[PDB]
Amino acid sequence: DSSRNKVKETLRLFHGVCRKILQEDEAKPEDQRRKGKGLRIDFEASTILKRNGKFLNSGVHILGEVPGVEVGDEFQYRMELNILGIHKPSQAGIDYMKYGKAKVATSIVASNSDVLTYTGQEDQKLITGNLALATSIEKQTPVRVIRGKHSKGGNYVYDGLYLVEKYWQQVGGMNVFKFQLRRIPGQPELSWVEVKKSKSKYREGLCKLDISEGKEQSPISAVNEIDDEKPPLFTYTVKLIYPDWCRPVPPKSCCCTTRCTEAVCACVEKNGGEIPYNFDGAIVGAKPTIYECGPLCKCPSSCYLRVTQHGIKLPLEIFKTKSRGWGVRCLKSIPIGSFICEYVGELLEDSEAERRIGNDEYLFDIGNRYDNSLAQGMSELMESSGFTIDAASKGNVGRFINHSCSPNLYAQNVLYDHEDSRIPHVMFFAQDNIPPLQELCYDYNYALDQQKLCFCGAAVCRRRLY
Ligand SMILES: C[S@@+](CC[C@H](N)C(=O)[O-])C[C@H]1O[C@@H](n2cnc3c(N)ncnc32)[C@H](O)[C@@H]1O
Ligand SMILES: [Zn+2]
Ligand SMILES: [Zn+2]
Ligand SMILES: [Zn+2]
Ligand SMILES: [Zn+2]
Repeated sequence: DSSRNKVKETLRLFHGVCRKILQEDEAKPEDQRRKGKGLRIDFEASTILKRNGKFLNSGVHILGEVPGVEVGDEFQYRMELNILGIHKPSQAGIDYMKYGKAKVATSIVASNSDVLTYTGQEDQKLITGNLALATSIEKQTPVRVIRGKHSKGGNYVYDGLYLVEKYWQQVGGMNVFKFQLRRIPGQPELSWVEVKKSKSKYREGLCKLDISEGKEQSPISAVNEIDDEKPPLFTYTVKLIYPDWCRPVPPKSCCCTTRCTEAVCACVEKNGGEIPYNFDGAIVGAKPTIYECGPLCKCPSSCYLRVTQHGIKLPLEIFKTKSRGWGVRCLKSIPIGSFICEYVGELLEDSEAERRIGNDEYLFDIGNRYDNSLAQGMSELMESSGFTIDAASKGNVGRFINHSCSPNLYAQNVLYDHEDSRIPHVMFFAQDNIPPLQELCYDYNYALDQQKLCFCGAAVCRRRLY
């Protein structure tokens, strides 16, 4: 609830600190850098959050559901599990707590879909963690299972609550304990099961293979498992449509022959003397404006300042919701800070967009969307436009992204093929590690009374869309 938002914002803060530390290391000459030394940005970020009182459920073990943590949630670092109190050991696979005179397991990190076999702990002994997991069988107390998928992206997934049914002992060439767990009925489906079904021959609800019809480099399918509706009529466009008096003037370019770096390069200077992306392509954090290198920059395509201009990289699809029409999701998980897509449509003066008929549901009002909340919290740890994008008649997949009061995306202004700040590119970025098939949403930011109810379903919902 408030708990859900607290959890998400705590993880967001953590990754913000990680990527700021990394940004500061990447700003150094490639021998003053510590990443080789075995810099540990997750460890350092964890220490910073700890000293500033940001850990949740600290000093206590929890049996069963953890408030604000949901089945399917993903984590990049094991340390995130400790920050949230999901799983306390930094390395050990089994976490446990006192229970009556005994100890029972609270959580395991694990490397017929409701059934799981888990390997324990040079013979293994029935002590500590192994003994606790064994005791879970007798008490029939719940165990949280965190599944390791195997580096940016979700590496761990919360798969929910399980019961331990039995254990046995076998040669691993020394002796090991093995445990069989079974998922408690009534929980949301495992995300790996949902993904498996989405990859099927006969996948239910498939309406259209490609709503772009060949224009996108990768097809964007449409799925409807709710009703018989097919996707709405519109002309798919991967290119912005400019008025003629707004066609791009050649921007200032940089003379760098190698990839651009900083804390010489004009484009680094545009960004305030720093690189707004990490070297792995993820955005460090939202800013009012990001300047990418342009067509005449001497730098290679691999330039750290060339990200959103390369277009969609993720496998997107549109799908039917029960109460908000069509929305957008991704067939795989999305690492925090990843570029999603642009909001593409016709660029119009606000007055022109307003005058036109039938387009009100597909307008992106440019400007005043930078949220500096995170920048502020992080500092504690250590402009307007007269233009609108009309995607009603002509637009890309961006027109289908719904609103949420607790969104997993945000809009980011980007300039690269021109310097006209009145009409920046509107680029969406992830602000969570997003589970596969989770609906993608951002804050529409409509002012109330300039009525329509908000159906985003968040616990902190502001109740009205406008
Ligand atoms: C840009 S369209 C998004 C795609 C749209 N759902 C469709 O089927 O084409 C914006 C419209 O989606 C609906 N919508 C988006 N988010 C909503 C929300 N949180 N609550 C209620 N309706 C929403 C509203 O009808 C809104 O006018
Ligand atoms: Zn440069
Ligand atoms: Zn440049
Ligand atoms: Zn460059
Ligand atoms: Zn809402």
